Amino acid sequence: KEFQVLFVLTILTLISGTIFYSTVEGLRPIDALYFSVVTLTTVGETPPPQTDFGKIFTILYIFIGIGLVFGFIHKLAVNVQLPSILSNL
Amino acid sequence: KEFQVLFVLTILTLISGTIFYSTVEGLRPIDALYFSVVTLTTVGETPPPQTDFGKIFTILYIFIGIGLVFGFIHKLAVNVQLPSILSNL
Amino acid sequence: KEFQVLFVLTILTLISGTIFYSTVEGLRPIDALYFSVVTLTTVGETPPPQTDFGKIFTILYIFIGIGLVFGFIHKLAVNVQLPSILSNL
Amino acid sequence: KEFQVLFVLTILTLISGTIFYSTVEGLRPIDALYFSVVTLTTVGETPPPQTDFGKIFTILYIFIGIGLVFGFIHKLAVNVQLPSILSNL
Amino acid sequence: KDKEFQVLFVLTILTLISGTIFYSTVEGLRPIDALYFSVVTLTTVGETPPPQTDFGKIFTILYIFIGIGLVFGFIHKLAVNVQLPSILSNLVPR
Amino acid sequence: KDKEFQVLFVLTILTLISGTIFYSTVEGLRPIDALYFSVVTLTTVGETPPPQTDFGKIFTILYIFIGIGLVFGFIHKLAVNVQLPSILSNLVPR
Amino acid sequence: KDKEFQVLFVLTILTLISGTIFYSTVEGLRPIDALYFSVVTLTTVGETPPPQTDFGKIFTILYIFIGIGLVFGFIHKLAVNVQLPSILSNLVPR
Amino acid sequence: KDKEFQVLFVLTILTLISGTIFYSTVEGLRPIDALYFSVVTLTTVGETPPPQTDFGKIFTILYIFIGIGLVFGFIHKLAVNVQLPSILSNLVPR
Repeated sequence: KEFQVLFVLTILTLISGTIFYSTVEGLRPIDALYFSVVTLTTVGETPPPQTDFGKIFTILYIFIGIGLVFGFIHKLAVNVQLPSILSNL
Repeated sequence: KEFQVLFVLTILTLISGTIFYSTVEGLRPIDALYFSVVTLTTVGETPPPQTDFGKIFTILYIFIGIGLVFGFIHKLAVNVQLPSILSNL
Repeated sequence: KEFQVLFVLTILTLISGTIFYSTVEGLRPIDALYFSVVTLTTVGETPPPQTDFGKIFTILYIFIGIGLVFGFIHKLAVNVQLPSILSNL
Repeated sequence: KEFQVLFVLTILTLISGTIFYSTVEGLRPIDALYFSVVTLTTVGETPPPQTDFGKIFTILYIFIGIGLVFGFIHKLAVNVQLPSILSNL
Repeated sequence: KDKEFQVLFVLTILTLISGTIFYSTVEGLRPIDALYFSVVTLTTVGETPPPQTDFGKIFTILYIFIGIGLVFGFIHKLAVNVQLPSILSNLVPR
Repeated sequence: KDKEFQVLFVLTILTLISGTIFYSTVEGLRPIDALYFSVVTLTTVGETPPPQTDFGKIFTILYIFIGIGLVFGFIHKLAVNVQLPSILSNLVPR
Repeated sequence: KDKEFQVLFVLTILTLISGTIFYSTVEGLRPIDALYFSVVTLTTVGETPPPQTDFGKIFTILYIFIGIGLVFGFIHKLAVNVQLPSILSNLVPR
Repeated sequence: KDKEFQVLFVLTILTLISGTIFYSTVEGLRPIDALYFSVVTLTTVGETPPPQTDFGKIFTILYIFIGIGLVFGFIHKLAVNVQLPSILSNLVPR
């Protein structure tokens, strides 16, 4: 249930960026999904937003979304991917 | 009070970068606010500073500011956004 | 054995990206190895993938791979590089 | 002594990148210092290395250096910058 | 954060109040001694004799499992969120 | 997560069952008292006399080292994964 | 870091000194026994009888809640910041 | 990691051996009882009487402060690095 909710809370957040950048920044959804994924995960290998609105949202989106996104990657890591290898080794 | 202070310490830090880059690098404040936000959060999807002074400051600003910035995102996450969803689920 | 496995799990993951980007994105292996290394570590100082397939994979690769990659850097840090300096100081 | 050593271990590491990129990549030291600082801290707002040698080193440098660099920012944060504000509030 | 120290505090008092009612009725302790038996049992000090009735024995087992984690939770929150900061302010030069 | 609380729970019962069989046979305790001696020894309360036989003494040393970590593991998982959330839901206004 | 081990150390001594004064006056213990009762009560060992006066009982409850967290804080800082490094240096080949 | 469990293990045995020598000489305990007094005092169980000599009392105070942190360090490393993985492998279907 914890991995379920972190997973849902993440998808929704990603869905929200995707709708946002693909409307406001004019990205195709796949590129907007990617800009959301690499921004929240802090990879950051894209150019920055071009509209001021996309800039203000990216700031709010990063503060709100990073903690949830990293929360999932953490619970994903230690509660789903690890045991698999760990019991197996 | 802890979420208050981390929040203030953050705003001030952001305000300090914003004043800095919008003066020294010639950015408009909104872009300077963004360069500060994506640099401290380690997203990093902008070009680097262009002046040597902006470069020296970005190094000091990253060391000083990252720990405070990530401190807020953490307390924000676990003490304000989580309970909301957690009590609700 | 823990530092061994985290090390192997990492190499394999890196090997998987390297095969991927050097085939799908057309990178030479050394550049594909680098795109995998700087993406999983969240440095992110390259352009983004150019194919949609490379984009979808980079999203999955980041979620799966970041937790393992940061796990290794952590165990590397505290169990191999630290003691060396710490016993020595 | 702990904040001293983490501080020294960091400077040395930065000094090592700076010598490296300013020789191998042809950067002026100030830009090489910056590429080292934003790469180890995972900001990553520069282009990637241009030589294959600079690429291989950046991979090794990131694995070795990130754990030490983040160790300092952490001890800096919680043992030097925090108390200052915390005792004061 | 304080609401947290408040509830842990209340949850503790209640638990202690429960033991006190229990041992002072079932074991025949005076409340002050029953309060003490609850406090030194949950905190794991344990410098009293054990319960004498089988009912007091069964309850002490359940009481220890349920109560130890709450009790030690309060001592910890007490420690870091009320005594520490106070120590910190008390050590400031003025 | 629950499977975790299940196993810690089982591992604990078994351990307690082992002590109970042990002290009630070797020390001559009635099972209820042997269950209690195991519970207050592993939880470190310790409000009983010590074992009387040398065999009960050797076993209590090994039993404490092996069992304390499991027992305290269950009290912790119990605490944060079963009592806490319940406390949290119980404090929701409806 | 050391200043931290210094203060935790002082805070502890003071606390112990307080109990010692207390039990040796109110309970009629000789100071050495009162020092011991404070040390084994705060550390949760608890291999003494309980207090005999109601005043000693009330104080032991408050003393345990206030003192356990500090005492266990010192044992922890002692452990990782003074005994460990020493263990580490002691295990270096020369 | 194992070297860590090895040393914690050795450090513990030595400490126990020290108490055992001590109480069996100074307190007049037989070694098996002195081993037990050391084990239940460091682990904070504490289901024995206290020391009878003032020297045994002073040593038990120092012994508790120095030893508790090491002893609890071993029980923890024992727990997560030797018993847990074993539990984990033991619960694998084959």
